Amino acid sequence: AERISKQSTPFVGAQIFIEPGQTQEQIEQWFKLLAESNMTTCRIRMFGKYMKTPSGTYDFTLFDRAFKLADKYHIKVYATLFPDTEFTDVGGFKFPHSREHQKEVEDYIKNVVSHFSQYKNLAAWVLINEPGTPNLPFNEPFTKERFSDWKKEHNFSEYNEKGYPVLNFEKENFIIDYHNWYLNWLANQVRLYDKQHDLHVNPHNVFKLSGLYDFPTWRTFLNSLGGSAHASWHFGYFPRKAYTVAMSANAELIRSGAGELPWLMTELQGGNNLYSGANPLCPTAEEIIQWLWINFATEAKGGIFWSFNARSTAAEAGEWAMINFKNKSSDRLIAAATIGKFITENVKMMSNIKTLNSGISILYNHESMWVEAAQTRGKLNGNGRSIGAVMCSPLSYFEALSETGLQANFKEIKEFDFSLNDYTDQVIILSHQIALDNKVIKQLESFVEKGGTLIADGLTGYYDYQAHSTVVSGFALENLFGSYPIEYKIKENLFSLDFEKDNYKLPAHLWKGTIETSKATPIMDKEGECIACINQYGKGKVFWIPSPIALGARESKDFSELSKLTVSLLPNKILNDNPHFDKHYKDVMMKSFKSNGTMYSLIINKSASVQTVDIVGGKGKAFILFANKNAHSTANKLTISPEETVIIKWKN
Amino acid sequence: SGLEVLFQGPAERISKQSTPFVGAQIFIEPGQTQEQIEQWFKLLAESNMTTCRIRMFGKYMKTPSGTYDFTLFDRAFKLADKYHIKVYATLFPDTEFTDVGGFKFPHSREHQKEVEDYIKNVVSHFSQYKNLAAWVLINEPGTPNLPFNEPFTKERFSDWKKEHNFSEYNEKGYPVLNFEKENFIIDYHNWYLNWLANQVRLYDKQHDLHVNPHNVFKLSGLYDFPTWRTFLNSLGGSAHASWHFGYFPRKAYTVAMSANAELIRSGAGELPWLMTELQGGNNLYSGANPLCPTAEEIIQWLWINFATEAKGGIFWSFNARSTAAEAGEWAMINFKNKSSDRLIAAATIGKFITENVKMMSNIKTLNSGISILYNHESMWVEAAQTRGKLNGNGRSIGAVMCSPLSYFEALSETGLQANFKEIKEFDFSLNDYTDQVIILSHQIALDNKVIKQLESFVEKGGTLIADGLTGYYDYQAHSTVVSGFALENLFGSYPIEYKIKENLFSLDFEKDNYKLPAHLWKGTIETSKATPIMDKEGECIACINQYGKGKVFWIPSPIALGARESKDFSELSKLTVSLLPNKILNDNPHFDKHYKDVMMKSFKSNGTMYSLIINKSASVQTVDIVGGKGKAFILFANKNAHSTANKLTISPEETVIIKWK
Amino acid sequence: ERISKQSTPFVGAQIFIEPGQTQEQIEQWFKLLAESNMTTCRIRMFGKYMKTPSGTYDFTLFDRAFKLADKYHIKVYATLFPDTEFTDVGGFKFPHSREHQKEVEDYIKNVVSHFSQYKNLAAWVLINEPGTPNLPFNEPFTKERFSDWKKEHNFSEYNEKGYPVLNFEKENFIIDYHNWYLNWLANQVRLYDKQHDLHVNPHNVFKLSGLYDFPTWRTFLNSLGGSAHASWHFGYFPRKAYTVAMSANAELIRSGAGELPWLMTELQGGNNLYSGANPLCPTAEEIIQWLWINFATEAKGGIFWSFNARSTAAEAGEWAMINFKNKSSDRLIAAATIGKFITENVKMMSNIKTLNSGISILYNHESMWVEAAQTRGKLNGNGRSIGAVMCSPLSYFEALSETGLQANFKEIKEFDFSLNDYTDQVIILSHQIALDNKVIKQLESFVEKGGTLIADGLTGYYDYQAHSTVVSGFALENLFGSYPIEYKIKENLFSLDFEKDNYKLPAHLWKGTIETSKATPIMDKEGECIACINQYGKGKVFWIPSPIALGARESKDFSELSKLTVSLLPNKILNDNPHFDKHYKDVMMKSFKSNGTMYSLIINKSASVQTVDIVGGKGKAFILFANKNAHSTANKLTISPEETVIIKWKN
Ligand SMILES: [Cl-]
Ligand SMILES: [Cl-]
Ligand SMILES: [Cl-]
Repeated sequence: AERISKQSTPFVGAQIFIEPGQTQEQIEQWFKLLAESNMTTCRIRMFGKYMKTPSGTYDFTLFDRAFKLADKYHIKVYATLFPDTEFTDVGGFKFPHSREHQKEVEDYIKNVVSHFSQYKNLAAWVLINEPGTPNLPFNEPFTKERFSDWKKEHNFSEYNEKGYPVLNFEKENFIIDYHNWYLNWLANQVRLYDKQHDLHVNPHNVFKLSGLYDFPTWRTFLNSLGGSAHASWHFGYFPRKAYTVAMSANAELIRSGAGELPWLMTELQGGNNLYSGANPLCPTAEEIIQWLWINFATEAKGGIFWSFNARSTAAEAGEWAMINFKNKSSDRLIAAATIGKFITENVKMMSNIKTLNSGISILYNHESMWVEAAQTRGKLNGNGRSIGAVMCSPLSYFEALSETGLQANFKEIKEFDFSLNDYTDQVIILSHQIALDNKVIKQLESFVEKGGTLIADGLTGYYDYQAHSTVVSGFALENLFGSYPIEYKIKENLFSLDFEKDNYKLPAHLWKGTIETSKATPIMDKEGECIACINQYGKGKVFWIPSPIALGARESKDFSELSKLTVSLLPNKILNDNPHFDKHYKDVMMKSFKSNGTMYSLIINKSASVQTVDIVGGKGKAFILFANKNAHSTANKLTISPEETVIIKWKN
Repeated sequence: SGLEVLFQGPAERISKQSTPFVGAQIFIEPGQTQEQIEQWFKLLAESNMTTCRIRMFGKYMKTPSGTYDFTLFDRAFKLADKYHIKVYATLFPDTEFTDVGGFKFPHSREHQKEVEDYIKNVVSHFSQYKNLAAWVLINEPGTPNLPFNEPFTKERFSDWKKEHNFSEYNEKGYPVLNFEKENFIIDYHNWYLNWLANQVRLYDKQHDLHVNPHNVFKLSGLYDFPTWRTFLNSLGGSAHASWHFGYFPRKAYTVAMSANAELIRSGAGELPWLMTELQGGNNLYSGANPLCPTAEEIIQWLWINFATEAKGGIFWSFNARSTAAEAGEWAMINFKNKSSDRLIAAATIGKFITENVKMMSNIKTLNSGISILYNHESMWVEAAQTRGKLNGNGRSIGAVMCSPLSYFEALSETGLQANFKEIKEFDFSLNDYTDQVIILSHQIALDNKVIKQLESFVEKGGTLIADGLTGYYDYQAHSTVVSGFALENLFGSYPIEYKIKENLFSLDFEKDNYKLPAHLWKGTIETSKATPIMDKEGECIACINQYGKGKVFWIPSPIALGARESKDFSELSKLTVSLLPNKILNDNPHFDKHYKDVMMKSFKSNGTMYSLIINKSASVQTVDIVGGKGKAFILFANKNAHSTANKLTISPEETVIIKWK
Repeated sequence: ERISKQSTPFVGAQIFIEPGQTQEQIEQWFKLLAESNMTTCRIRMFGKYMKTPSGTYDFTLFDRAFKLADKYHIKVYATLFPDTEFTDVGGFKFPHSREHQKEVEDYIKNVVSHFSQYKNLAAWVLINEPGTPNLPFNEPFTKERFSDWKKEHNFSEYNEKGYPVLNFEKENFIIDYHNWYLNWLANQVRLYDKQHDLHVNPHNVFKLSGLYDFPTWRTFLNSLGGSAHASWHFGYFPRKAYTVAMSANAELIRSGAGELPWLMTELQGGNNLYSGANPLCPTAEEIIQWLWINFATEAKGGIFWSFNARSTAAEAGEWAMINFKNKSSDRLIAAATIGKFITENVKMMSNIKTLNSGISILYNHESMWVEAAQTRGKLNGNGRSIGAVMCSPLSYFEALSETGLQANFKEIKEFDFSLNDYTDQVIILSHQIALDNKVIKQLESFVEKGGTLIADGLTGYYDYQAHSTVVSGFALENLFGSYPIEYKIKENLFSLDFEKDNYKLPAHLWKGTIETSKATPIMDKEGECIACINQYGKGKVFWIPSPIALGARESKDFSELSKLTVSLLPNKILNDNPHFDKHYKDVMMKSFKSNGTMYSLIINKSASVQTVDIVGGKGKAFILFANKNAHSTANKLTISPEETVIIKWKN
């Protein structure tokens, strides 16, 4: 069996949806067109329901037929473990219902892995489709018992060391361990019968469900990390014209989770929402190209579309498909085929992509999400007083930097390497990360002391990991920030922070923060209040502005001032060595990468007008390698059309 | 035959030749005085109303010892008889005071026995009054909240499932849904109403049996009218402006009432029908879309129903309830027990009937030959696919009824009659469908059996117009668009894609720079036998298939819903007229062009043709009437309408009846 | 000391005590509180922070706070707050079980026996914020109490005439249940302490007044309190009318108190981060506005929640008057100016009596209960929703506030109907949809004896059993000299245009038409009878059955309601009471007396400087208090946006 690595040739692929009633002729037509569309890979849901017989034996014939037709057309298979479940369950169950159900799953894995491991075109086991859910089954006996046991094996006090009341987030910490346990158990079950094939899983809805996911632990039992990134389910925090930024952030979040493992996008939107989806669309040909290039530029080893062909009955019947109802290519399959073709014509370049890290990392943590859920009591009013502000704030910084043509990491705090000796020219952004503990504050102190730049806005560090506010009891970040909060005062959803000397008018959301400096240099507003500071801490710097300016940019639909302020704070080396825009461009993105020593840039225009983007930083002259609407450059000034995707190769 | 007439006895038996009546609920509860009740019947008689409806509350007849005391209702029946008023009597067993509408099914076997006792006592006693006109078996059968929680319903559903044999796969092997709940609910309504009819018939074989289905644009998926015909003498209805017409603005409650009348008329088949429950007065705290009907609306509603073959209009209510829910609400009389402008208006229509008995007793709607068809299964599949979302678009509950109602409105604004029928109420057995038209607008579920009926209809000369997602699914929510399109033969074409767009977009045709409003989804197709119609992007968006002697126009984008969303039915009117057989436009009075917020429907009585015209626009309108034969004589006009040679000048809110000389 | 109507008013604040705090921090709070001219604190006596593993009471945490209070001469309102979940911000409202009741008995014995011995204890707060919108009918203690209550009451399903009725068993039980538990808490305290004032803070009064029988509570309290939070309780108003909200809230509690002194136990002292329904941080200007409104309405105190903040989870670092460095915010600086004014003006400030115009706006429990039945709990913000029966009288209250006229805001049973003469008195019944025969006889007596009755909206449409006498035989026909004909629903906002006086009154939702017998009819420009004036003995009735107070609310314009109401007031009210020469949008005035001297409070909530011409009563304006340099010329006051002014009337 071929094993995926960081040097593998990336593929374009699609789900092949197999259910009873389909003909041999139909299935062959799908694999034939898939191969002709420069796709090398499919994913097949190994439905337990469609292998169980009246007598209780396993009949594999429906899936044998599909695997053999895949093999005939040289198509490799991602096989999803999908035990018997109700027909109406579109995504699959996330945990066993009962001990008896766990034994049924054991039997399912034994039978399916023992049989299908023998196909030479099997590429990977997907341990479970879309682990995690917003509706965790605390009602069910299996989960209820595991939670009770977990609480008894943990030793939590109702008071902290100083004597203050605390919350312990038992449910949230259990759910992390429970996901770790079930996925590790699935991996162990597969490994009883198959030690040869890659193990894979697709975390999903990552801007909501990241607080369920411990990716560093998952690395210990996976060969590759996957993902679902659907425009109609996962990108609700963005308008459609910023699905570029959404896909880039989603790719960066999975890339960070993968660490040293290769990653790929297991499940992308291939087609139309009729009745399905939260934010329904039919992707354009232009969007298909945008999403494949964004993922490959972010080190993806594959993009698999849900779905090649459609389900026929009830939920999503005739929805999501890349082929039309005559089983011929839509403009989406034609577009995807151009990217498969580009890969086959550019194998060495496309097999060795490394993202060009600017040195900017936007960090989120589980605990800011968990504390926010407790403090907002689950309200969904779309503001800072609602679920989602702790992810929308860092995503807004991410957007501002994308609109400056700067790459940024999007990482859980535990995925950041705090162990190095030197952080000169590195930048951490902590945007409205409302919960930080003493351990992470020491890591941030070390980072800044060793030359790091820390940017913090909104309610970053207002609470610890027990929802205890050190702002009230004795501020844990006083040392690092060289300053102390004074007040928060609630204002309107959108207000202006007007700096002394007109240096900036920053859009701000909901709360105005005021501070008192000791060691830091104060920054005053036109009302004579202290609204920000710069602290020199060892060899590094802190910029702290306790009003939500990233959320202010989001609310005002204008990232230009956040871009300008952030650029002014970046170490010179980042702007000298990284291709970026000469200024902020609304609804344009760029991210750069390297392959075998050569530098490349990806540029996408999501504005309504032709844009001329002046690219500066790094070295070399633009050669346009890919441009789907005949972009042209004059010196390093790129003229790019609405919805166009461009790859520049930088020569000498 | 002559055995039915010996059974009939002294009691009136309603027929398609009965003189229509205007009537009102007489609300009887304890605490009212003899003098008050007499005042109501006296004013009802003086208002040219011949008929009342009375709720025979079990609660107000049950005594401490469990005997029935009939005194309260005897008093009312005797005062009705004194003023020559006939009574529709509603069976309404003991129930909580707070239950405004009544329970829809028994709670338990024990409760069923209490209902049996109630029917025995009440029917045995009140059947003896010579002024009893009908038994209403149950008030407003059906509900949006069916009691699956209660033991009687839970057990009936379990038994039903055991007596049906469903597979999880179809003949070709594909997964299926069987809609067990929905099919049970049809059979459950059939069972309980048939049981109530059988219970009444134990004690009274003389009097008409009646029932009032309600909220028909939402609850039609509960109702099997063809089966109900087997135990009713007349079909009724509730059609309340404040409860049932939420899919329409108030200025189109004309169209809402016309469609509601057409839906019940279709359900009635060979039975006579009447409107059992119309809104007679004001909403204070009650209703979803609260109003107080204008005098003009009362006249509009009575004429629309009569023009659609109604044998009566009964207003809820003559007098008001006094305590809690609807206290001092809904009444046609004011708090001094005198006439509101609504009762004065209703009285003019009672007077017209007495002065025009032979005309008004023999109304037959002039069928254009256009039938707008809905089916239970499109509603059931929509409820499964939208997961019950209430966002008011194609991705929500209601689109499968709003789409056909939009075609209905376009035709109303062209002055053309159209039937509104459940697919099983359409007669597919004829040899010739020349000059007949079926509109299937976003009827998302069609099975092989109905497709064969449609093939036969078109082959034999029928015109079929299909828009939106018509035929996307079968009756098991299986999409033949995915597995092998069941309408390919009839349509001479095959779907290619749907692509979701905004709530309102334009279909921009290749030719004439022609534009159609469309809702939510753009459909593209590939033609084999059909003639393709292309858009400016070079995609095929519609086709005409010539199939035997008939034709099919198929446009798989929702253009009826596009007209609804744009609040403009003018293009849908023009397109539909262009597809009609010439004989329909030659033989039927209609407007020379589309008129926004005007309606006309035509009818015949004893060989003479008539037209009803209502102006709901803000301005005086001059409507040029063409088609059929004759010269306009204005027989009814409440605001001094005048005509010059078939051009009618009609005022805002005016109702006009033209007699064609 | 024992509170009385002659006590010197205080400014005070919650001192929030929880484990983890240092001696040094707590001392810093009491020191700054004393330096801020505050004499009083309130402390939540958390059972959770006194219970030991063995079940003994350890009082240490609260001893430390009481001793530091005493050192700085700060008196303590001590809230009885038995052991409860850390997540319970407000406290439980009733015992969960008989066993829980015994735990509460033990808690009261221990806490009252111990803390009664501190010389700086001022009052026991029997329970924090009695009442809740979500009553625990599910729990055994309440389930049993409701069963017993129903067995001891005998309700019929029909009235005397034979009509069906509702009996509102749940609502009547809840009144008796609140009365019982608060009386029981008072009796428990009195087992161990007969020396200290008993106090309680009813809250969210524009929603929860239907839970509260203040006349009964007087029998076991020494003072009535209140919570009046801008972020929880004033949702029926925009922020610019929180002046009117606070004035009405003060008037409602003042009416409930009767002969007892009252004070505001719980005002908003600081910022909402994640908490509150209508979140804000009060301005310095709002702090001053709220203290003066309450004192002008006879309040003996204003206590802010909170001096210092909670540290963990719910409201962590929220609500506090001090900043995160434990120094004064502009809110504490503002409150300190009012504490200073009181110390410099003790005799004036100790003897405030509100100058009653003679106008009383009456609400009743039963209108709220019948509305909840008729609207089925709908929250659509119109007359067909929960709240219209309180928003209607509050709208009249606002119209009068914008005329500079004081008005009482009273439950109907708090009005004294026993007097011989009501000459120059006015009752306004605005959309009080339920009235019974007993209250109608009291209103007949009131009008006969010289009273003026103003009724709008659906006042008297129903009786106390939700039976409409409008349907069966109108109970108010005698008093009104007229009979309803119809209601017809219209749009959310329409205009009632009088034939004669060219009043054009905004009206909400329903148009009422009537027929006059003895009354003089008032016709509109459509030729319909929409109102009447009935002469009844020495008094008069103005009846307009369309909602004109709710019309003013919906149009955001109280000017026409002001003009119409002024035209109906007895001359003596306009001659003897300071008021505005005309309607002023977003300005309020209320007047008071102390030791024979008359004063006026004026607040400008408009965006612009206003010049208000004050007329009525006697004397020349002297500005005694002004936070933005107001000036007067004769009796014409120039007042800045957000400014609070006290005029002393000299002659
Ligand atoms: Cl799968
Ligand atoms: Cl009835
Ligand atoms: Cl407290």
